Amino acid sequence: YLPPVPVSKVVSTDEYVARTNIYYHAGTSRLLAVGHPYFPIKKPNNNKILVPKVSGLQYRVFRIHLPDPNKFGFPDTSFYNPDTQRLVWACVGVEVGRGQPLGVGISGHPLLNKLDDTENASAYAANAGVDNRECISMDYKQTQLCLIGCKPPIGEHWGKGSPCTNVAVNPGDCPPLELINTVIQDGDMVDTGFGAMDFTTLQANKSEVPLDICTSICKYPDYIKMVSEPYGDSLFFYLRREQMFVRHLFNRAGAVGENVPDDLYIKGSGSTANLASSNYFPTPSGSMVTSDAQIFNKPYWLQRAQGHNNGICWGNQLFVTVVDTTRSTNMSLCAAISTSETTYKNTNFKEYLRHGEEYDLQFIFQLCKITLTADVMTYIHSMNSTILEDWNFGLQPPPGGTLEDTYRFVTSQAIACQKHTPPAPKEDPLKKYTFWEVNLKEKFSADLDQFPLGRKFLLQAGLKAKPKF
Amino acid sequence: KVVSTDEYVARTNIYYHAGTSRLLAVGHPYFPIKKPNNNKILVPKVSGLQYRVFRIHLPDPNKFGFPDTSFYNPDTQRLVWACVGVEVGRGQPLGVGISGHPLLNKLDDTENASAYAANAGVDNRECISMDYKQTQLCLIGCKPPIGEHWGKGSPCTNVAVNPGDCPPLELINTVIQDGDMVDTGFGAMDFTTLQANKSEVPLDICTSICKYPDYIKMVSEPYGDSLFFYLRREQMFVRHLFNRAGAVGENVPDDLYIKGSGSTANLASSNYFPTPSGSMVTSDAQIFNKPYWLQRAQGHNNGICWGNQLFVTVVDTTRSTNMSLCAAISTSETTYKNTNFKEYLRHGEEYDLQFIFQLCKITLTADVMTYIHSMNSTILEDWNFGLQPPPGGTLEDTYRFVTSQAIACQKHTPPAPKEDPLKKYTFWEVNLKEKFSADLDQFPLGRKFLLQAGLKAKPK
Amino acid sequence: YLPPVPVSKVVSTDEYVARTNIYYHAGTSRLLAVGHPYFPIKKPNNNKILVPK
Repeated sequence: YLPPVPVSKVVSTDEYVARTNIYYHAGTSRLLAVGHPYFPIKKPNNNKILVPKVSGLQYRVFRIHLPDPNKFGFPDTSFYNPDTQRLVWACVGVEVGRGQPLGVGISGHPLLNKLDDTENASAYAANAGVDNRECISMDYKQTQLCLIGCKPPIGEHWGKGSPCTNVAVNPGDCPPLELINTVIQDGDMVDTGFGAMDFTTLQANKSEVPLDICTSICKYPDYIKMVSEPYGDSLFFYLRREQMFVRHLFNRAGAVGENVPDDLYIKGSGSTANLASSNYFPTPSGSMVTSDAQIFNKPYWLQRAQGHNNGICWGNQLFVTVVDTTRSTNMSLCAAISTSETTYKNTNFKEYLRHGEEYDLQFIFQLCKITLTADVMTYIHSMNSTILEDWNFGLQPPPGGTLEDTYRFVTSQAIACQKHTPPAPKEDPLKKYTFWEVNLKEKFSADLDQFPLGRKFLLQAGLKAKPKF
Repeated sequence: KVVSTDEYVARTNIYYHAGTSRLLAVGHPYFPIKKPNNNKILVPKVSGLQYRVFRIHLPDPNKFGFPDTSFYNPDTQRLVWACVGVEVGRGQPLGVGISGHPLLNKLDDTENASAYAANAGVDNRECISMDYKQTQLCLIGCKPPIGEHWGKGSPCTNVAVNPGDCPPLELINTVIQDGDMVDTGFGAMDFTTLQANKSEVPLDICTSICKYPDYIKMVSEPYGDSLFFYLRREQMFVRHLFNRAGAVGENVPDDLYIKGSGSTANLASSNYFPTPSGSMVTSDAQIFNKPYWLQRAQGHNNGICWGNQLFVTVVDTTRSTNMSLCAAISTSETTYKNTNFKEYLRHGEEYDLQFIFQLCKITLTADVMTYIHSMNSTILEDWNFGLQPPPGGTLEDTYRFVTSQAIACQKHTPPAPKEDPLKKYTFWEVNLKEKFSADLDQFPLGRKFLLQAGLKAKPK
Repeated sequence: YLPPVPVSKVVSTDEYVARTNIYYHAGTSRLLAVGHPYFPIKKPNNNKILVPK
């Protein structure tokens, strides 16, 4: 059993693609965002947000549009036929600026299910009352990551599905679990070390974790399935560093789901008449932060990636996703409602919390062309045909079929006839999925020398750009 | 006089690969679920602390005949895989579990006391949890893993043994399986056997025998095929210092010391146990999920593999975190009460494997027909040139039975589908057979090697 | 669009500059400073600083 030949066995893009002599760059001025860490702000009666909830622990999603090269002429355009061929951008090198002085922020919760210290106890604990929840906080696991590719990052999380039907679920049963892939959206939350899942559905208490994550589903990237892709065009590249260690050890307090079989221990008495809660959970503790482990503010250079794409960005479209813990510092300020009285009082001062956010992007690019034959056309048409649309061969145009001449009938609409609304803006299927946006379309330049970053590109390849006089 | 495999070995030029789907895995930290009256388990306790062991199931290469069969005689030789290469998927962000016991024998701290302790209530057991030795490992080779661990020795009849005496002492050396007990270094053994108390330890570690490799004897295989490879890494030390409280085994000679009185008359705990501290973690500490390689190994085996069959094992602390649920049997009431919340747990688990391989071809001489036959004959069992021409032509049909006069009534004989001898040993199993295929162009990884190869990538 | 040619070049200094054979050095003797960390010192009635912070 071979069994047959045709596969067709996806190939290295670098086969048919050709690299040009020309490079460009453009970059944003910069980006900044302000928001409150813990919850968003809205008018109490209204649903309209007064202030957006923002914190470092929110993921960042950057979508970047490029103008069509093939709209864009050249100083000398003769070197190719624009008819028989196309032009496509390629991404050689990338940078992430981050400017904040580095420092750690933090979160907590006013009410948290807890028993007491498990580390050292002179005597057995007390009786469980109602609601012993306390106000305690902790630091999240320190982390850095970066993500690059033309297809959105694929997330995964734990989640609840439908139990197979034999036993009718009664209230209080253990809901079965499901592993679920999904697209990644902005504002979503890093793991705290509690794992990607839905607290909202799976945690009823709503008090089991600090605020920020209670609402949403923390998610985490699966390199496997992602990297698994046949085209690899999800992500062609990435880096990561993170670390954690223990600090404290506590107990849940609540109704016991199940008791250990006795045979695993021996009956107590008196103080030991009853068994304390079995539960335990750690308190994650971030560590010493260093300037070194910083992965940013340093250039990157790509040639070969695990995927067959080499820096190809189809559809003038490009994705970057990055998350940092290091700048999480939260400044806190105070306003005085009364400036007169000279006796200090806790009454006079309201408190507010805001968090700074600092990004920048600068992207190298390379220029490339594509010859057309059928095998060509075929091969693409297999991969993603939508791509074709924005290109023009030729169209197909329709060997794939034609519209039957929509009915246009002259009516004031006051005639007894139906509505008609002139159609078709939508170019993005993913418009369902919101996230942070930037447009570059205008910013390109053809001379590296003028930019801080680029000259390194030169330096890496040397080669005086020819400023002689 | 064992020799390298590759003495006789005859290579191919040719390679295939497979990689799993992945690993779907989960389950409860502490103990498995079953109907209370019953022994029938609802749901497994699942832990990292359960030893992590997986094993290989593959087609005979000789099964596939070739577009070009030409190059060899199937008969005058055999045709035998080698492993070229290996990779594990390991995907979870890394995590912390942690534990201890709700009852514990302890007296108290050592370090800090302003005064000697008070009197001992009986059954003073307490609830504390701990961390662990911080560790990963990976284990690579074809013969069964076997852990060696303590035992209670054999009391000979010389000393008449007295109620409560010391069990004599042993190291036990015994086959490894999946889902077995990591140590924190509390001794490689079963207290459940070897500790009366049953109040001494983390529940989980109450269960069963801590186990740890024997390189040395696995080092000591004649062929070194249990594994030809592994890696081993960890970090830890102690956190705190705490006294047990229990009836005296034995006491200290006075000459070693001086005498107190009153308060000071009375014995300070000789029961002394530390409280460990497992450390911080880092990305860089990750050993996982990276191109994994050999050529030469300590053993004669190089990729020398049998039954189309191999054993795989690895362990990691790093991800040990679970997560629980707060189950509100009533959502109705809007005012808070601890009442309403049951709690459940499982530990979700994940992996994958992608591995590169070669085949090799083997002609036949006595050495061949013997040295391994010598070494082990089980493969030529699997081959047909083990011979055995038999006798035995004839018998008699007699029919029919149903006639109700009675000729002896008959045959029992499925009897021996049984082939895995060690089959009663029970542990994880992975059949791979038909996942193989040619080109790493298609296969997400070892084209890593193919670039590590290089070689021109071939046209279209 | 096509990008126009309305620009200069701003150039590496090493273009027009010329390096010589000669070198020199000088350095301070040393610097010394003393002060109070937490606040500056001044005469209570005056605004004139008694000690620099």
